[PDB]
Amino acid sequence: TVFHKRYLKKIRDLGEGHFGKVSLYCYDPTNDGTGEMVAVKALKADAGPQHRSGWKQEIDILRTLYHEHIIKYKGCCEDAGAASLQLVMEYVPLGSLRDYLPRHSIGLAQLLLFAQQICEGMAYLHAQHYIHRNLAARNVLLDNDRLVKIGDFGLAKAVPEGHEYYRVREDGDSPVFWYAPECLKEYKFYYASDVWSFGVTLYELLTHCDSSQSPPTKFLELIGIAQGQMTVLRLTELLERGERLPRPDKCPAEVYHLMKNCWETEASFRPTFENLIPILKTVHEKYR
Ligand SMILES: O=C(Nc1ccnc(NC(=O)C2CC2)c1)c1c(Cl)cccc1Cl
Repeated sequence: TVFHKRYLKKIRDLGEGHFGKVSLYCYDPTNDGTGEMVAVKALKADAGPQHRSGWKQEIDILRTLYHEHIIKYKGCCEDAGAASLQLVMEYVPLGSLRDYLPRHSIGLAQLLLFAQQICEGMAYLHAQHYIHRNLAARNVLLDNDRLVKIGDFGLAKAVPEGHEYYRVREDGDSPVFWYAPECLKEYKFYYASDVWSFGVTLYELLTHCDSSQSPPTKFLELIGIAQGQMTVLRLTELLERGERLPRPDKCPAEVYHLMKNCWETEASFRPTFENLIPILKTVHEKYR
C-alpha cells in the first residue's frame, strides 16, 4: 500500500517514537477535507546508517503484524526528503494511556480489560516470534473506553525459532525502569522479559499513570540521583534483593500478587502471555 505525500496535510505533532517523530495528517486526495486521519512516523533526515537499518526493520515488522490489539499498519509514503520511507499507521483517537489516564479516572474493571487486551496482543506477537522490548503505558494506545492497541515497535526484534533470547546492546535510550534483571545484567531479552515489562505497565495503569508514582520516580527515590555511572548497577542490585515497585493505592491484593509474579527474578517462574489471558479474563469478570 502506497500513500502520496502531495495529499498529506499535516494537522499536528503527536510525539516522539524510538527512531523519529509521529505526526497527525489528513490524507485528502479529493482536497474536500473528508479524508482519513493518519498517524505518520518518520525517520529523522540526519540519522546515521545504524538508525536507518533499524527503521527499515520496524517497518518490516509492523507490515507483518495483524491483530485487533496491535496498531494497524496502513502503508508507506515516499519521503523524497530524508530519502527513506514514512510509516503510515491508523490514528488511534484517544491516544496513549500515559496521556489519557491522568485526565480521565477509569474504573478498576476497565483497567483490567486493558491489561487483558495487552496480553492478547503480546501473546500474538510472541507466537509470531517477536519480542517487543518497549512495553510501557506510553506505548499503549486507546481506541475507545473498551479497546486498547500496542504501538511503537522501534525496539521490536525477531527471535530465531531455535533461540529463546536475543542479545541486546549497551544503549542510552533503553527503558531500564521497565526491564527485567537478565536484560540489565546479561544483556539478554527473553519472551519472559516482555512479561516483566507488562507487570510494570500494569503497575502504571493501576496508578493512572501518575508521574509522581512512575517507575523512574519510584526507583530513583530508592537509588538516589548522585550515583555516577551506577544507576543501572544499583537498580540491578535492589531487584536481586527482591525490592519491587509498591502496591498502587486501591489495587486489589491478588492483582498485586499477579504483578509480583510477572516480576519474578527467575525468568522461568514468570507466567507467559498465554497463561495471563484466562487469568485476566476471570479477574476482569470479578471486578466488572
Ligand atoms: O505512535 C504513537 N502515538 C500515536 C499513534 C497513533 N495515534 C495516536 N493518537 C493520538 O495521539 C491522539 C491523542 C491525539 C497516537 C506514539 C508516539 Cl507519538 C510516541 C511514543 C509511542 C507511541 Cl505509540
